[PDB]
Amino acid sequence: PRKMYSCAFETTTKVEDCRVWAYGYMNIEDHSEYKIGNSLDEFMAWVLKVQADLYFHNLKFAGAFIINWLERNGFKWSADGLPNTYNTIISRMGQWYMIDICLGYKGKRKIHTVIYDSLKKLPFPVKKIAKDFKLTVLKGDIDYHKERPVGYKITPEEYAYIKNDIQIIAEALLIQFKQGLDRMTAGSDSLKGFKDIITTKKFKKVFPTLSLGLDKEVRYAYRGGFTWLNDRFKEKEIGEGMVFDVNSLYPAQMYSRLLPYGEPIVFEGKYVWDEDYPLHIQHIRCEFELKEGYIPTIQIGNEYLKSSGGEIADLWLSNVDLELMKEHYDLYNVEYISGLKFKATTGLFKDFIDKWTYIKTTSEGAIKQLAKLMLNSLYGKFASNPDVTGKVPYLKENGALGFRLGEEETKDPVYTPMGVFITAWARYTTITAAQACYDRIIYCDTDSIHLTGTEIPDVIKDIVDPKKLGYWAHESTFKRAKYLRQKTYIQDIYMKEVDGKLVEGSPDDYTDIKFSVKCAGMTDKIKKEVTFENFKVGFSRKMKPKPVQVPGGVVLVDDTFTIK
DNA sequence: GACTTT
DNA sequence: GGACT
DNA sequence: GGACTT
Repeated sequence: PRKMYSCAFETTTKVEDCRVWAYGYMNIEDHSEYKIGNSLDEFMAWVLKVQADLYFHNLKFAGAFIINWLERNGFKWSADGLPNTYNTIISRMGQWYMIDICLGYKGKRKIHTVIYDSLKKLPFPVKKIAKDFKLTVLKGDIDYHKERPVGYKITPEEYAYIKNDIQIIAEALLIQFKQGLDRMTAGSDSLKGFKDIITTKKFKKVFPTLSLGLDKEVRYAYRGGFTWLNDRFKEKEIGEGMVFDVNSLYPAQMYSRLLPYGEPIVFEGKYVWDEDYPLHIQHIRCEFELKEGYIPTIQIGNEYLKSSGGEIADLWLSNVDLELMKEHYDLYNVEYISGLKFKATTGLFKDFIDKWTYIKTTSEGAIKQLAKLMLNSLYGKFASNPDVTGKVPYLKENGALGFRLGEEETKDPVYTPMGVFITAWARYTTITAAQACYDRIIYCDTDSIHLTGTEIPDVIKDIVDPKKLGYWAHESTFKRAKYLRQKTYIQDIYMKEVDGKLVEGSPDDYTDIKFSVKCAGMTDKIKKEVTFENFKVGFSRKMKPKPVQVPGGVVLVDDTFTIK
């Protein structure tokens, strides 16, 4: 069958002169077959002849260079696999999955080279993959901005970095493929594995294909994690506190919660209790005002709302979310419009989760990471959007890539109600624990609650455990902290030296402090600049790479990052 | 609701 | 915090 | 065909 290669480019960083200055490829099955060179023309000649499957890490980047070349070297876009054309899978939202370059046919053979994104398989930076998969990695980075003219001679040091980059991804992908995880994406692998375990026969019976109209209604109720900063603590210096984190939040909901299956039944007005269809999604219009003493749960944000402010809220809510809302808010002018009710059961994920949890628990390094990936990448596939209308590349007048929305396309839904309820139960888990600890609650993010003080609250003692699925682990304790916004905080965390290594400590048992920085969108280089003294709204650094399409490819231009 | 790449 | 060219 | 979320 087809050979597989791990590939990379190094590129120049001038908007007026953007080009590949190095390429590397390495056979994923035979890491001894590899080549590094300084010509995209040379690389692409190989691409056209190799009739293989190629992988770049973060194809959205390298892919720009490839398409720029194709468009200048006699290839046009086609969905239909015509000779001397290329097809793509680029989503509406700009996720890159595939470039398929068609040469035509020779004798019986379809001649093509397919290029995939290894980031879809291994959703971490290369450096993190090497660390977690226990693979050899060289310290440091290439000097990105060094002056490199056309034909620039690659140094031994640059060559070694490029070889290491492609070999890390080759090693990681080979391990993944040897486990049987050889579909296009981590989520696709997870879903296939789940079907293997429950059987396709059962899957089809219990997760029937919903009409596009019904799927759209269900999807209105699909929301993600609960992330919230208590205004009481916004931009304030905090003393001691502690963090609890659920042990495997989403798998825990899948393992034990009542979850929907089967063909829904539509109803008008307000849901009437049906023990046989005990879960529902309710379309409701209302105004609302948060009750004193309660955490807000309605996001229409980023922020969770205290009030509808005279704008009528038009919501589709799972019963889990609806009951939270009714408890946390006073509701006014309520109109129950319509909804959908579902059969439900526990246990649909037991065997899958048991299998991969065992592998996780009994394995190390690479295989352990893959078990985590299988467990973590399943729920999201249930709410896959049946609208798969994509984006088509083209060369703009200036010679840079532009993208147009392509032809309308739909596919079958998977089973969106399952996604709606998995995330609803996850939110319920976190919101209810935070609410129980209302007097001390600082911040929530998805599976974690942060409290003032250092003693475990009595009200959650019985649901705290360092390891047990779905319980809250006491993750850390801090000496001081500062929270500016959602996903934007720092902590001085108590640590202790054990066996010559630093691990989480406590106020009564610490040796040192770990200074921890969390800020969404902040790069690691910018994180190095942060201190307790300078961490405030208005903190700014012109150090955030932003991708710009230019003639030849993409330049990552350093842009201003500001805490707003 | 992306999350990485030079 | 906020990309989706 | 493929393709977690918008």
